[PDB]
Amino acid sequence: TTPDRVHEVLGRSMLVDGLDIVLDLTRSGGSYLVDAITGRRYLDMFTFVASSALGMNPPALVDDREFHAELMQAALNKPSNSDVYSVAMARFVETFARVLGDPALPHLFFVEGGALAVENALKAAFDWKSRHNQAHGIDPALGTQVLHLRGAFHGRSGYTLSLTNTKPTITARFPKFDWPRIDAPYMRPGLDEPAMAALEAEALRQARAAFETRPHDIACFVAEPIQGEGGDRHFRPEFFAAMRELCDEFDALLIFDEVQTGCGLTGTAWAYQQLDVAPDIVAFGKKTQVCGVMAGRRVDEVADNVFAVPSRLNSSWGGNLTDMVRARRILEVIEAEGLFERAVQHGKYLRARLDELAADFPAVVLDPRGRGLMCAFSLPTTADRDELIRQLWQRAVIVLPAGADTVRFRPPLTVSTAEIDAAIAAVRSALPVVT
Amino acid sequence: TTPDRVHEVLGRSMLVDGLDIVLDLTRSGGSYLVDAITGRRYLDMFTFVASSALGMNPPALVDDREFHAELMQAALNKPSNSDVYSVAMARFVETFARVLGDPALPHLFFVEGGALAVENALKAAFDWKSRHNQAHGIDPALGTQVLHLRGAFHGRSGYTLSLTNTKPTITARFPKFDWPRIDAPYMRPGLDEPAMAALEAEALRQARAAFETRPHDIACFVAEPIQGEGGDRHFRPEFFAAMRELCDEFDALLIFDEVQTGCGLTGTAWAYQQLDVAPDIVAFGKKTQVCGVMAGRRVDEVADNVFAVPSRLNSSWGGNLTDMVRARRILEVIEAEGLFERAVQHGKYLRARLDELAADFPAVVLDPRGRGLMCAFSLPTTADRDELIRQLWQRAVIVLPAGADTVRFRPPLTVSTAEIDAAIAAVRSALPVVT
Ligand SMILES: *Cc1c(COP(=O)(O)O)cnc(C)c1O
Ligand SMILES: *Cc1c(COP(=O)(O)O)cnc(C)c1O
Repeated sequence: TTPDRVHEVLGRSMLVDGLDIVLDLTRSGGSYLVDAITGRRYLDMFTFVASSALGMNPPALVDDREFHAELMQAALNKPSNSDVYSVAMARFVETFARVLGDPALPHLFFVEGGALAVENALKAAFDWKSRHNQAHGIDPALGTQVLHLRGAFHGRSGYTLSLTNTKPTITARFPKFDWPRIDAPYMRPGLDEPAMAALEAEALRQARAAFETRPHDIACFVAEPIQGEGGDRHFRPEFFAAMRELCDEFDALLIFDEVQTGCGLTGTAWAYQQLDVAPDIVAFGKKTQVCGVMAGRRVDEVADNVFAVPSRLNSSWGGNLTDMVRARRILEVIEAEGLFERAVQHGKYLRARLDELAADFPAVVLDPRGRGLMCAFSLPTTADRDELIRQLWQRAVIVLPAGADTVRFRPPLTVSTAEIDAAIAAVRSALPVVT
Repeated sequence: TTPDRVHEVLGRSMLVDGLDIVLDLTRSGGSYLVDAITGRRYLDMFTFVASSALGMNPPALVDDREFHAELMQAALNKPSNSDVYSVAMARFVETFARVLGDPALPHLFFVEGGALAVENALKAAFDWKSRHNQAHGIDPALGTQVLHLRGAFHGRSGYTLSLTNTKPTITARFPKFDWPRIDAPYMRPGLDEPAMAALEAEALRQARAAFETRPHDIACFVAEPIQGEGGDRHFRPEFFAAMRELCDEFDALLIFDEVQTGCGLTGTAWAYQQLDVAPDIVAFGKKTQVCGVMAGRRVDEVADNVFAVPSRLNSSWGGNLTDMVRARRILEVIEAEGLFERAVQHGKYLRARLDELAADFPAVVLDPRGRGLMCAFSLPTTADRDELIRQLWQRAVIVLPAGADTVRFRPPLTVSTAEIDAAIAAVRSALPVVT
């Protein structure tokens, strides 16, 4: 099978709606994807839907002969880490705890897939609430509902389909639980402090109303600290702090879905660290390669919780050992090279350029925004947005759409300022064409 | 981190309830796991919960220098196969279709994880039923329920938690849909043809009753062709053939969950091929490394089904590329070495030995059964069963429990008759001790 036959071969078995290239696995490197058909290089602001921290074939992994041996060792087989432990696994878990750990959240659980990471956070919360109810004389059949936001994306699995509400295509015709959903009071341009406070107070009102009309039945509140797929919607720290207080008042856990924001993209290990809100459970994935949850805070108040009792949470594999070994090495690079700090500084650079774009194209480049390297801007209509992405593609720059009118940037943590300049130059070239 | 410190390090972050060994990734081979602490060798009848087809470090993979290069290439990174295609991916898909494909089921979809494979089969069915309803003047809000069996195990995710019913520990305190569940008419010892027919007719009655009391609302019937976790319960081909007819009468899809039975364990690619029943959708995983579904038959009658319309099914990664590359090579070994046929012959050998065990220990070794290499027997009580497993462990043989009183054998497809003899000898030694 040859690069030029890839789309034909796949097309016999599956819907083939992806990018028009064939990935060269060997010649791709850093912030560049190589099309194996033409040899053309593509500037990567997409990073496998934000799942690549270092970009392709990072030198620290490719040149490391000892790591090669460890990776091969892991890659040849696929143990069930659920019941069979290894040195390779233990090294990963200890470096995860060191680099990404929170002392308040000591319980770690790993699984393949971001939606299932979120599901395990939910299951922890369902169990916690039922048992907390039981211990205080409340019916243990209560504690089965999930408070969540409009415009949320938490995945495409049985429980997360009841939470995700972006494109109808994702959720239509699939059975859902009737769980309480509230307005998302995200920052928008031309809203001052009092205006934002009023917006938040209304979501808070709706949240409080949900807790009071469904007594002892809401197990948790789940949120993205910054909504990704819904359109890079950012929230003030004040909103989540108010939600944190309200969750505690009604004995509900706070879960942050950091599958997209996590592992250094915003400039810290986790976006929540910048919002000064302490969650009870964090779900992670994408850049971490292996997915899962970190849990603690109020979780430990229920002694027979899901992390203390055998066989409550499980999967056959307990995550992919190859992913663990690769992630261990990635985390070591992040720590050794100070990549979180690099994300803060280069994020400030990218944001500044998007502000300049807004100044030069004020009716077209709307609402430039970001935290660290997680940046975006919007266009007047979805047609403009879709056209801009096509024009960037022709110029060999890969970016992703979000929501109705957003273009999002997801560069690797190792992106250089020259590479950011190249992406901005491509946007400047394309804009007169779309107008 | 040293082998003797593995359990200590992991114990700081997670519940450590697995096997008492530390896996030596390099020295393990074939039907033997090596404990890195002692160097003791363990006879493997467990195969990472039936997910390993060839056992550890098979020579055809370890000695193949070209494959090493391909595997390393895939292992260094983790592309989103959902939107970025590669030669490595296309080679996998084409060899999967060749070795495991069914001409009636041309639609292939891949995902990480067995439960999510089953969930995607369900989602295909929900969409199919709603749209089939709509096209025949029936309310498209109908078609949201799943007919399933008692003692079923389909996973631990949002939708499969509503199906799985083995140990209460797996499902307790998690929100479920109220879906119709019927008795499982599995073969048991000392039941003749008429007795079995009577048992099946009763399950059939219950199935028919479910279809009639929930009109147009049952999207599919899902089953394991042989129930694994529930206790290796086998069904006559007559039962599923009757279910096949009944599904067609009420316009519902038939889904086989072949995550445990699949990829050659029973002697054919899929267990369903031996039962002479044609499903509409098959979910697969474990031995396949990448998980997913094959779909066709009645699925294609709805033109805008989930395999024809973009973005209805998805995950970020679209399965693990390292898993695909390893699976491609495994499938090539299976095909080149005739491993399906090897499973039939060695399965007959194993079964014969378990019959001899039943003859020598008639009050203790109960209900010897199996299809190909998927074999089991039961003990009088769960205490006897648990003790037998402890006694086998002391003798360095790894087997798994199932249900209340079953011991299951899950050898690799490459198991030799001498290795089967060794496992049987260990059982013979242990039995007088348990009695
Ligand atoms: C994409 C993502 C998920 C789902 O992860 P998958 O691996 O595709 O299942 C969940 N939450 C957020 C915020 C995500 O970005
Ligand atoms: C174990 C298994 C699954 C679940 O697979 P996971 O990878 O653990 O999610 C589903 N169905 C059957 C029959 C299984 O054996």
